[PDB]
Amino acid sequence: PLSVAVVGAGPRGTSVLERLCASAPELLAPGVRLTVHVVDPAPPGPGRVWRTAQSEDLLMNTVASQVTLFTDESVNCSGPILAGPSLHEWADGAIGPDDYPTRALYGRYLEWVFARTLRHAPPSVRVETHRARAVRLDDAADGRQHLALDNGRTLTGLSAVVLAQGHLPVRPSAAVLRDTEHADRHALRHIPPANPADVDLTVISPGEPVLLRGLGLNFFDHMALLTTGRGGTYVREDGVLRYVPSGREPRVYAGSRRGLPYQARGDNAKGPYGRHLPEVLTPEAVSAFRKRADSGEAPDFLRDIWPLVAKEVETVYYTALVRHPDFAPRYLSLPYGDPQEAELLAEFGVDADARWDWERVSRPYAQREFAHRGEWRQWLLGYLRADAAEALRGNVDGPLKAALDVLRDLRNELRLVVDHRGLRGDSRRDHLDRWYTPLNAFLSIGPPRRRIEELTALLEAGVVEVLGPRLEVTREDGAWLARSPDVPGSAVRVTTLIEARLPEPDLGQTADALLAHLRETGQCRAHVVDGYTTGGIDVSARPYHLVDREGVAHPRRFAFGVPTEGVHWVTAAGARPGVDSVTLSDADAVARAVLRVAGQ
Ligand SMILES: Cc1cc2nc3c(=O)[nH]c(=O)nc-3n(C[C@H](O)[C@H](O)[C@H](O)COP(=O)(O)OP(=O)(O)OC[C@H]3O[C@@H](n4cnc5c(N)ncnc54)[C@H](O)[C@@H]3O)c2cc1C
Ligand SMILES: NC(=O)c1ccc[n+]([C@@H]2O[C@H](COP(=O)([O-])OP(=O)(O)OC[C@H]3O[C@@H](n4cnc5c(N)ncnc54)[C@H](OP(=O)(O)O)[C@@H]3O)[C@@H](O)[C@H]2O)c1
Ligand SMILES: N[C@@H](CC(=O)O)C(=O)O
Ligand SMILES: N[C@@H](CC(=O)O)C(=O)O
Ligand SMILES: O=C(O)CC[N+](=O)[O-]
Repeated sequence: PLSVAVVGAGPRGTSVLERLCASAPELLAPGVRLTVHVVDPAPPGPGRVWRTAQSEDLLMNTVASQVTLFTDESVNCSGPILAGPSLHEWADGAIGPDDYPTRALYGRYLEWVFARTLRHAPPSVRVETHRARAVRLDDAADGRQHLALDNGRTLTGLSAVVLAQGHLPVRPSAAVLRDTEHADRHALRHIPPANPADVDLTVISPGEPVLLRGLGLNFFDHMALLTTGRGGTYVREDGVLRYVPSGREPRVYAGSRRGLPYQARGDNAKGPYGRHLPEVLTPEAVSAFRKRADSGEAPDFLRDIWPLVAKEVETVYYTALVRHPDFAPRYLSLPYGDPQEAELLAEFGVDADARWDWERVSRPYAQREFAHRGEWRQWLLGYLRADAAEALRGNVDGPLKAALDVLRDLRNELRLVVDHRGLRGDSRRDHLDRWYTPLNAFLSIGPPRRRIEELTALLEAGVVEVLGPRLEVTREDGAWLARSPDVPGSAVRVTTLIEARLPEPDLGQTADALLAHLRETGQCRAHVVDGYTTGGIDVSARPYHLVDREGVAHPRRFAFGVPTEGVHWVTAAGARPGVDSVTLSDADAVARAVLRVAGQ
């Protein structure tokens, strides 16, 4: 009887299984039975990231109304549209549409979507689940696939295998190994990169000096786990938050290279489905870029794409600032950086001090010097208060946060420009991966406003200190020494060093046994763009056949999501409703390819 396997039962594997069930009546012949084997060491639907047994202190970064695992009539795919509830609709008044759910609540939605998919399965499809890791994949003698699980079971005779493996562990860097050894010699705690939900922070004591190395979304999780996760609470008075200490908190120090907590997301005013529709990086502009990459002269990100992104953002900022119907048609007719930009702005009442400045938004401390810790702290509090107040105006009427939310909305169009070798390799390396991607995350993949208002109260209470720009950490007898070379008096000896970031996708350093096996035996390879090696596993165009060391696309193997980062840009994002989600149309295309390779 026919069999297939899905490796990974997080959102992407669950979505493949829902799309398999949707198309199986059209693409399997009458009377044919298909067994789908679903393999995850975590209960299926939520997988490891969204498991319901995690701490309720940890939040999503997406509003509840924009979280779904179901296709909708906007989605351009070949399988049938099967409407279901968003997290907000399913949650039955437990959460507001513009509020941020707990990660455990998304888990409970995902466990229910999985149980519902088994209830709605057509009679041609039997699902079998396996609480296990897959550790080897091989060709059988007839060309069907063998999948070996770490519980000693082997699945044989498979017509197809889908790898939906998401956020995988990585072997520690040389720096992470030196710091782990230093912790062993001096009885310290070193916590390497990980989902904050997976780390044991109960080993940190009250009053202990702790460095969070990182100021991004992992930082905001550890900030919550070491405060409200230890009996801390907040109270609001005259608009303004105050932190109420439990006495169990450590002394929290934090820093990074840029030295700033990530920007607050503007409060959502676009509803469940609202997206900035591009007027500079248009589908017409994107088609022309894809035509040049196709004919072998790929665009340069900095020369050719960045000026369109910059114009897109600046136009939205100025349009929200000027609020006159005639302004934007006149501004959009001007080329990016033309001298008439400045003169048109002056004519609509915009002074030189309200003008966009990419250098200031990137490093807003760089005009000034800091004489001691105290001057850094007062500057930083002023900066975070202004950030929270811009975010309260929302992502439609607030000019700054409307403009930075363009960067979140444009990801669809940037993916179509840069994915599948749409850039030259040297531009991919030096412009996208080393400059745009980290700036973009700082500006547009930051926390809810509430997290910036909490951090500000923690800074006022002295429970958190941010050390300052260009964080330096050195190993000493009995501690690490952390300082900012831009903030005199910032030096502090800590006894816990937390690397507050996730492992990035890296096939070359993977700690997954299955991909290490495929890499050693020449059955997968790193995606390469003109001599630049990315961290991504190489796949064909949709429906994403796995490509072997010699460049051969496998007919029975497909890989989908985070492990393809390099082929694809910003894979670490769920489906949104009403916007022709590529995550949903990719799941549908992968499911239909699996059913066609089985259904011969
Ligand atoms: C901490 C964190 C917070 C996030 N917050 C948000 C957010 O707020 N909003 C948002 O849109 N996105 C968020 N994301 C992005 C995330 O990438 C997606 O939401 C989504 O989880 C990706 O789904 P996936 O199935 O590709 O990967 P994952 O959710 O990582 O699921 C992969 C699954 O595959 C399993 N697996 C891997 N290897 C094997 C193997 N060899 N055998 C068997 N099973 C295997 C794992 O156990 C895991 O269950 C977040 C990610 C993380 C890590
Ligand atoms: N709340 C949530 O839902 C949540 C929680 C956690 C994770 N996530 C998901 O996971 C993704 C990654 O989160 P993240 O916190 O890893 O990344 P992130 O949000 O981009 O923050 C990474 C931080 O680490 C610093 N940094 C990065 N690489 C470093 C390195 N090699 N050495 C030292 N410092 C380094 C960066 O600051 P500099 O930039 O100056 O170095 C930055 O402060 C998010 O984008 C999101 O998709 C979401
Ligand atoms: N339209 C086909 C595949 C394709 O040719 O794109 C499908 O039915 O899935
Ligand atoms: N995944 C996209 C939206 C979509 O599903 O196309 C995002 O980055 O938020
Ligand atoms: O420069 C920016 O990014 C914002 C414009 N401003 O003057 O606030």
